[PDB]
Amino acid sequence: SEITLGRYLFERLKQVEVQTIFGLPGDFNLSLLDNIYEVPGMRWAGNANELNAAYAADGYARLKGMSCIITTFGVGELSALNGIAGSYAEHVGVLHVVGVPSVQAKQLLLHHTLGNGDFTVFHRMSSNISETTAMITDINTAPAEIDRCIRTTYVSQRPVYLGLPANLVDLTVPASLLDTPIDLSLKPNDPEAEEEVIENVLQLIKEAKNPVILADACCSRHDAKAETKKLIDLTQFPAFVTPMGKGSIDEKHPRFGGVYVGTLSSPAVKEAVESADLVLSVGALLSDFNTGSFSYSYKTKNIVEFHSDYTKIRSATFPGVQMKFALQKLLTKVADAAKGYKPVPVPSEPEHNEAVADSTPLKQEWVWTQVGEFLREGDVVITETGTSAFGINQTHFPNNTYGISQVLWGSIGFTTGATLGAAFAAEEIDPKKRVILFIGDGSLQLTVQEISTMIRWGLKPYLFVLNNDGYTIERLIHGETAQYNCIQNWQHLELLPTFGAKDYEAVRVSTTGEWNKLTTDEKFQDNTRIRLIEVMLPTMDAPSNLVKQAQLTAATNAKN
Amino acid sequence: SEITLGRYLFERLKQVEVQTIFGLPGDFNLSLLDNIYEVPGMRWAGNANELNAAYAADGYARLKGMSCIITTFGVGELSALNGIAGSYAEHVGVLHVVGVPSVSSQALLHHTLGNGDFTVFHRMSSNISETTAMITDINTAPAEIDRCIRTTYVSQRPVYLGLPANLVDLTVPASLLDTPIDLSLKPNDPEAEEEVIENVLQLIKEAKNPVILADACCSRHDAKAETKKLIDLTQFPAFVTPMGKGSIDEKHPRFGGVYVGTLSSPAVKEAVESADLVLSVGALLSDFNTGSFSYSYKTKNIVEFHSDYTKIRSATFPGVQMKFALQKLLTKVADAAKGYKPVPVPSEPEHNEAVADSTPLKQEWVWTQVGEFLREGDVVITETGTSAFGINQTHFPNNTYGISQVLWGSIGFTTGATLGAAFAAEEIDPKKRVILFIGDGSLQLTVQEISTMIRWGLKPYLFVLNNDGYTIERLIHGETAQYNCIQNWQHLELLPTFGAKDYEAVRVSTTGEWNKLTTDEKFQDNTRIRLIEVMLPTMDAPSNLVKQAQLTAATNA
Ligand SMILES: Cc1ncc(C[n+]2csc(CCOP(=O)(O)OP(=O)(O)O)c2C)c(N)n1
Ligand SMILES: Cc1ncc(C[n+]2csc(CCOP(=O)(O)OP(=O)(O)O)c2C)c(N)n1
Ligand SMILES: [Mg+2]
Ligand SMILES: [Mg+2]
Repeated sequence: SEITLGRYLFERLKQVEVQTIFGLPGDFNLSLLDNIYEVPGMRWAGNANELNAAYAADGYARLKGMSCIITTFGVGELSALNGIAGSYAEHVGVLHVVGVPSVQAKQLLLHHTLGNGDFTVFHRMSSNISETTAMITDINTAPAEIDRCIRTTYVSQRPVYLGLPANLVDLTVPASLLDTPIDLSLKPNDPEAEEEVIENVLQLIKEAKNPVILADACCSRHDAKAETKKLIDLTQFPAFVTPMGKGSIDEKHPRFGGVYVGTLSSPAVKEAVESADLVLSVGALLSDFNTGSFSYSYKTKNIVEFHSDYTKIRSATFPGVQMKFALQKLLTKVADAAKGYKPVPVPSEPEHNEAVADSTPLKQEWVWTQVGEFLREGDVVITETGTSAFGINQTHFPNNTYGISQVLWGSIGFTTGATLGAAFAAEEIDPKKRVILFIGDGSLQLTVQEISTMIRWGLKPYLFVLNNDGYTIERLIHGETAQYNCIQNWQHLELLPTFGAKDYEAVRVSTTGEWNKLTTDEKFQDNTRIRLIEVMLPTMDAPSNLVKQAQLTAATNAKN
Repeated sequence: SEITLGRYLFERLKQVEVQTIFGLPGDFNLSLLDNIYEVPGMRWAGNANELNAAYAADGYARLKGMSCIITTFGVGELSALNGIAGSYAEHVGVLHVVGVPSVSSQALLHHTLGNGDFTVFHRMSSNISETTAMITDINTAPAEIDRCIRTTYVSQRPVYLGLPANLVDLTVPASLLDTPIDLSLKPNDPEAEEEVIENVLQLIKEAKNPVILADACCSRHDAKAETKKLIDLTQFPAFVTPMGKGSIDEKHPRFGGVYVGTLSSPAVKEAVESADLVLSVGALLSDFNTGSFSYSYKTKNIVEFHSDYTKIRSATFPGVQMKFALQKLLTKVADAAKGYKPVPVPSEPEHNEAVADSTPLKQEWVWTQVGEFLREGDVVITETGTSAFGINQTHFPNNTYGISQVLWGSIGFTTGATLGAAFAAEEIDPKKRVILFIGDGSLQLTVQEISTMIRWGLKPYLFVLNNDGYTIERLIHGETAQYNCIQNWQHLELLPTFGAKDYEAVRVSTTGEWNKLTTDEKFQDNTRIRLIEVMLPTMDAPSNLVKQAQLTAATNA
């Protein structure tokens, strides 16, 4: 009893909960894609381009655990690379399958049209932004090679490149291979290295007078949210998230003290974290840097970083000591270690805006607080590079909120595709889960067509478009009135019906009363159709600590 | 007297006729961009994404001879890579300038892979560049900039120039701008050239059925007049590849149409495949396979004039340059071809038989009818899909500039190329029309670049072929597969949705409707941007594609 290697791919992807496939068809993947329609519960998104496809795969992988995008040799694969790179940078498990010319390599050479002298060139380009690669050449090893690529994607949480020649996808393999699951479990830690790490961490905890816990980008990605909650529970140490970590600590926890954004933190959060004599960083990735926007660092060097891959203690690096296992062992002994601790109180924010007149023009500082009233448990909140990403750091999340904000890679446009991916993933998880996008008017332009694919599948995101007449975040750094910071004015309300939407809402809000009227309405709160909310904001308006920091950078002689 | 390195770049660009700069701003290019406004006459396109900006730079370079796209470190530059690779594949001179971190911050996490390797993106682009520079020394920088510009224009392939943010604000003597960049070619080694010429002349002497074939680099490397003289003096049949269409002015009695290898017409296929010598001008590749056709010749007796070298049968003559070598050949070639006896060459109908105005539009009808609309000086842009194949049957007036990316074949390219070509055209002559045929499927990939056309008040004709999906793909495999289907868009609403105030958007479904629009005197003048949505059956295509589809249906039975 045999199945094609093509069918085998998708049956595997199904076993690991990948149901939606991203990409575009082309010369070398059409017979491959035919298998999707024969695998119960698999679908093909039908993306509007390959870059967006990759962004969407990234968004889907963030919620579901991994994802698969399929492109074609040359034109499709090169179009996806920025998506793939951002997934690599932010540790998101994206399987990138590339249909290539059939396997004296006459067919590859006739089809290979770059006119360089090398048909491996695209593979070699992808290698730079891939955990591993594979180019399948042999039917007899192909099943194992695909299993390895899927396992690696999942376990390492980084992109994997899989080249599938057209002629191999049609060859058959025994169906019975599917009856043995892909091993998705992490390799155990080294008992001796782990034990050393744990002993040192316990000793540092015993010795600290003002320890804090800092959840970062990989806390949730590597399945350590529970472990982290437990760490806060057993220690009672003040707990904070970085902007990439937001949602990884349920924010109603009594010990949750807010988001640490460096010099952009509230004064109290800044003092709370920067006064710490020990930092336990869980899922660390965002570890210390500089940007023309914000200066993230000024703490102690007494840090313990549980990275997914290794652990760092002050200066020492214990390679191969993995976060989740290392945390679990630490939990068996951490209550004792922290037994000597008197609970320093945590920073708090005002929970609501002050009441103002309904006529009041919308401003960002007000908006970001007010979003807190609309959010609910189970929401997915996506924020684009630009003022949105900075603004969301002040917003109060309910319990069980999944944040997506691409703080490290910072590719504007990402979020329209990420919204698509997340919405597919969220519908598979719970049809009641809402996906809420905040995207700038500038960023929207780069990837706007992926709205079309949301309509195509009857997906129901809230698309809050922030209309401030261009690239405000860039205006604040340089060229406040430069033509390169301006954009063509689009009719945002007309986007949905221009892409064929029949069942949608498109509304513009310019005031506090308008915002409230829309967002407190019970019908709007139900995820019943796709909606675009156009939010009219002043061009130089931005979250306050950002504005203050912009005035700082501009005053100082410190530079690049 | 001193100017910034940034200002120097843009002044050097102005001297080589680059007036519009493509790209998107970002973290390490903002101070660079400031310089644009300091240089009289230069402008920043303001593109809607970096992929489209690369597609636009490519269209711009095709018309003006070279272009410049500027992107930001990591996120900008990697978005543009498919645009660059296409310009590499088809020999288009695109300068990709990337604003990078200063050479003393590196010495950031935002937009890097997390490894501290700040060279990974430059190394990625080196694979699809003629050459690269990463500038680190203010003292050598003007020379490195000139080198990159020269190699871009001379080699007609992309060049990658990395510019650290600290370097752009540093100063260089303005006096350097007073000596031009040298863009000239050295003459050929006379020995090698004499050898190529005598060998080609013998081949002509001995050939019974020789043909001329002009490909893309005939135009790119400025061999059009030499190629015309070749046809005049020899009276040999003369064809173009799809990539080279427009390279031979089609009103020449010896022009026999377009050779598309296995997808050529019966008559063209036979005229080329029975040749006992092919004189190829500007071949990109004389051998390649597409998802749609096979391209090759029957004879081993192939002469290839390339920009960089010459090939005769299996022998290569490195450094024997097309233009100089063709000029030398023409002095002797009438004598070599003295015996040749002409004959009619193949042709396609110039006109359609009159039919009823209610006649629904079909592809075969439309591609011939386009010939009635075109005029001398037009730029005619066709997307990968049915359009690229149908245009091959359209008669081009003299001096028609075709853009059709048949070799790289990346759908979506033409939306950007149309922007780039429309800027370049406006710089050449505001009255030169830019005419695009793009499928509904390809439009989706790069649609937002319509916004940038509107922004600059550019006035292209955008013919959108609505056949409800990916028809070329349907004909190959998966006729009714969901992956060949697309979300249906309201094309007539694209222009106003992207902020167009002065535009037309019209839908044509019949022969009569087509004719009322295109014969309208006012329509024929490029007074405003236009979208024309052309309604076509789902499985309709030019008859070569239809024939191929029935061929593999009656077969595989
Ligand atoms: C692909 C890509 N191109 C360019 C940039 C540089 N960039 C960062 S923010 C930004 C402007 C964002 O504008 P908008 O979405 O309108 O945000 P806001 O006005 O709310 O700041 C740009 C161009 C980038 N990060 N990624
Ligand atoms: C960037 C890219 N992605 C995918 C492909 C594969 N491809 C070739 S033609 C085609 C369909 C084009 O459809 P459309 O523009 O509507 O043209 P039609 O054939 O219907 O006239 C596709 C998906 C490609 N060539 N380039
Ligand atoms: Mg904006
Ligand atoms: Mg189509």
